[PDB]
Amino acid sequence: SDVRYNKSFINNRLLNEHAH
Repeated sequence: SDVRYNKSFINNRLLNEHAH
């Protein structure tokens, strides 16, 4: 059960580096 910890921690940071 590691869906938010790594599988959607790295994918979430691409939108933060681009938007913010």
